[PDB]
Formats: sequence, C-alpha cells, structure tokens
Amino acid sequence: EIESLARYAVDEHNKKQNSLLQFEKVVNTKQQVVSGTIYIITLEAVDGGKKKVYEAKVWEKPWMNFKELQEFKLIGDAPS
Amino acid sequence: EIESLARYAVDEHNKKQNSLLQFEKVVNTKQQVVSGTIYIITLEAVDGGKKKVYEAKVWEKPWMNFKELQEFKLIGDAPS
Repeated sequence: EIESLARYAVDEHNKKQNSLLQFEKVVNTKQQVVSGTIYIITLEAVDGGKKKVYEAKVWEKPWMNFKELQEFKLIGDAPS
Repeated sequence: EIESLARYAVDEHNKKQNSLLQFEKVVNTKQQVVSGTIYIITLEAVDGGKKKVYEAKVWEKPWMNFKELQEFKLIGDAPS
C-alpha cells in the first residue's frame, strides 16, 4: 500500500540528486483528496519590449478561493 | 474568468524571478480535472549511515497507474 509510494518517493528523490537514501519505514501518512481544475493557459506577454508566448499551468479550487501556479514556461517569440 | 488566472500566473512568475513580463492576452486554455490522492508520508531513511526523517508528498491516481512525487524534504535526524 503506502510503503510502495514511500519507496517510489525515495527512489525518485535519489534519482534526482544521485543520493542513496536507504528507505527504512513509513512512520505515518496523511492523505488529502485532490480536486479542482488545472488550467493550461497559453498567453502572450511582453518581455523587454518583445511580445512572447508562454504556457502557464494554474490549479484552482474556486469554492475555496484557492489558486496555485504549478508551472510557467516560455513557448517562443511572437512574429516579428 | 480565465484572464484573472493568467494575470495571476504572470504576477507569480514575475514575483519569483523579479521579471516584468507584461501580460497581453490569453490565446487558449486547456483544462484538466484534478483528482486522486496526495499522500503526505513521514518516513525514516538512512543517509550516509545516519537515520533521518523525511516528508514526501506523492500524488496518486491508481485507476490510471499514475504516481508523481510532488515534494520531498528533510525533517531531521532520528535520535542518536
């Protein structure tokens, strides 16, 4: 059950930074139901005088007045 | 509607790196329903011979065989 997710977490953490944390045991797990919407927004914005295109991923739970930026990247220049 | 989330995204991005991207417009939005469970796992793992305590946040959508590590941090040393 949860031990598999904990080993995965350690494995992924180790793979990220080339560490060798050696999983021992789960102490306790809390769990949170995940809900709401992710908006994958393609948008235009001007950067130093040049218009460019970006992609933003924003998580919203509007009934809670909650929003959180998840990811934001440059797509490329708008046409010259 | 979506323009507010796009301005928030640009605002949060700007606040992160002290840039002044100037939002122009939304081109298109895709949206994805967010579901599944986040497990906040407190676990013990050994690092260079010393047992320590970590917190991992793992998102699971088991009906899709999906899992994703969201966050992983050191809590502290186990007792000496």
